[PDB]
Amino acid sequence: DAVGTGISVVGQILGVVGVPFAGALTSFYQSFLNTIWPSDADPWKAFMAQVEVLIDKKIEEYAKSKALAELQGLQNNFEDYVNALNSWKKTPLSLRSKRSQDRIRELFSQAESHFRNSMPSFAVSKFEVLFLPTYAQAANTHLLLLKDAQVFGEEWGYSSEDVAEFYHRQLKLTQQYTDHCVNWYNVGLNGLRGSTYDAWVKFNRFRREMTLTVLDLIVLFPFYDIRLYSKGVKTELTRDIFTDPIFSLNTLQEYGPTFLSIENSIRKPHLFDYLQGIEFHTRLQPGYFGKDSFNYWSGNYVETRPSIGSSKTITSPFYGDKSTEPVQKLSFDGQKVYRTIANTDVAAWPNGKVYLGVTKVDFSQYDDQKNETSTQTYDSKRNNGHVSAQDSIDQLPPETTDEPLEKAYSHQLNYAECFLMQDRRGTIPFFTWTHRSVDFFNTIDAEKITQLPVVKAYALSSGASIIEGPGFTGGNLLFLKESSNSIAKFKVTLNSAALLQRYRVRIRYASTTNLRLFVQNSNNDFLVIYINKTMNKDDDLTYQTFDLATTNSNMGFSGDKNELIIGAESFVSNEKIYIDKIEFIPVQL
Repeated sequence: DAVGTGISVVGQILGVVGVPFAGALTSFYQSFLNTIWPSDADPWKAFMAQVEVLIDKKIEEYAKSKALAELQGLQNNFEDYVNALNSWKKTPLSLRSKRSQDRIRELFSQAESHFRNSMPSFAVSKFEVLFLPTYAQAANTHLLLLKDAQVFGEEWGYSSEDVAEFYHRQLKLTQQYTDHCVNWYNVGLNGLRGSTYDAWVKFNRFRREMTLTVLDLIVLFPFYDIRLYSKGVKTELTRDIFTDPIFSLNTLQEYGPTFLSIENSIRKPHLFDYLQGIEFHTRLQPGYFGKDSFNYWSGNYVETRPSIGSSKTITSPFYGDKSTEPVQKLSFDGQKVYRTIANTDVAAWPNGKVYLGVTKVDFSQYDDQKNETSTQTYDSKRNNGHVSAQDSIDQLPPETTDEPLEKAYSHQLNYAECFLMQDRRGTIPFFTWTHRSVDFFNTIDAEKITQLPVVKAYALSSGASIIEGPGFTGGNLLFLKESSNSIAKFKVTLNSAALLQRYRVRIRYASTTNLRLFVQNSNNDFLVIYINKTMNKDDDLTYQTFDLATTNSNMGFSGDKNELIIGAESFVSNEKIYIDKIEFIPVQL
């Protein structure tokens, strides 16, 4: 499946990126070949067909076969290279010959060059939204390969000049490939904007599928720069994912909530939080003949708990209709809900009125602590049998199938919200999921470079707001309106090895002015960070607008109650400052 491969690749890359030199010295390439570059090229036909199905368009035959051809040549070159590479890696120094050198280089320049020149084949005119996943996937390989030049270049025989041409190229394409993907995503996304419920479900499916397959991959590209991130990288994807509405309004399609009411009712950008519990509200759906009436869940309240550092729960507004029957409360405090299976029911009226609603949902939860799996259920307590409906794994497959689901899932439940149908047909619920990569503990690694998404803070000041991300950061950003000393507070987790260490702090931001930022910890370290102008006010948030500001003073931590506050100095209104990640580098003096 296109999405399943995508999800699987992003899981492999996330782990490889956490290995020094982007895992360049491990056997990652073997798994990567089986998954993305298999001999039969099945994966490609899947990506090539994935978007046709989403925008309901097609890629002309010429364009489509040319692409598969370029892809055949690329798989070959690339596999050729990987084999020459395993050899090279195994060869004792003493046994490495000029023949080996000349040969491995010749292969590298061939794969890299073929890749460099193929790219346009997946970016054809009038076929950008439809070639998207293919492009992102080939791009990602070109970059995974170019970095190899910085790791092996010198022992392969390349000179300074040669090696630098590659680095320069790498920096230039990381930017280009990133921007291309975000650009065509917005173009396709916006092409699905309509006013209907139907228009929405299509709009939200492209949004999801393209995120799992492209945007989620594009965020990893910067960690291939093994000079800027030479220690391995510990990061996470924080964005929300909306699976499709729990059941399909077959004859009811027309009665679904409008586009705007759906996009204006959904929960806006916020600090990352976790599911605590769901309060189910139930009502009766009468069948015309009474014996065929059923209870279904009409509305709900949801409780979410903030990121580490704050326990206070957040109760959402009431969603949908108040119960007519008893309310059921489920609390998932301390559990990871990795799957939901809903069952539906119907009651057709002679006068043509058909009615639907959810009579049941099973929440398969997993407990990290006790390492136990269990289930929890919402049963309306009245139904004529079970028509089937949504199974989460079909939309959000796991990272591998040869792994127990509770150990291989890719997302966890985060929110549930009911929407009402027009002409009183009932309520259709929506679920929201977050990536399994999210560390609840905000752990700072002792060896690796750690990225702390700014949305992992547990508190924000009045002058700061969480805003929708540009597209290539894997989540949302913090916008700075009013500078204060406690713009945001975080609590982080360090282990013993991590406690004996000191850390240099780097900050990924985008700003229209130079300014000083301050970082404080409860260990009384106070660091001043001068950020510089990276864009003009009238600019858009593209790849080149973000940068890394750092300080030459480091900080250390103590014990188990570590907190971090970010402050800033005053700036005039009208200047835009966006902060994305706080990075910790273990200063090994």
